[PDB]
Parts: sequence; structure tokens; C-alpha cells
Amino acid sequence: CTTYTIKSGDTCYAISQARGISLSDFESWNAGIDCNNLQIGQVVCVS
Ligand SMILES: [Zn+2]
Ligand SMILES: [Zn+2]
Ligand SMILES: [Zn+2]
Repeated sequence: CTTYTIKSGDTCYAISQARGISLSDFESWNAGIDCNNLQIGQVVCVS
């Protein structure tokens, strides 16, 4: 997994859009992530 660290204002949609990936694919790589409750410093997979 390529990792990314959540920063202020980030959203799962915007991370996905920036990388040209679907939000559903992103979710499939992120084990039930709570996209409405992201924490600054949280680490996600972007591939
Ligand atoms: Zn979803
Ligand atoms: Zn896909
Ligand atoms: Zn939530």
C-alpha cells in the first residue's frame, strides 16, 4: 500500500479525486475507514 497522512481539511473524496481513483476503490483498501471522522495524522492507503 502507498501511504498518505491525513492533513487539515482533507476528505476521502478529495484524496480519491486527486489521485484519479474511485472512492469505492479507496474504501476497499482502507478497512471500514470512517470518512466522516478522519483525524489529522491518520494514515490511509492510496493504492
Ligand atoms: Zn463508499
Ligand atoms: Zn476500480
Ligand atoms: Zn462516522
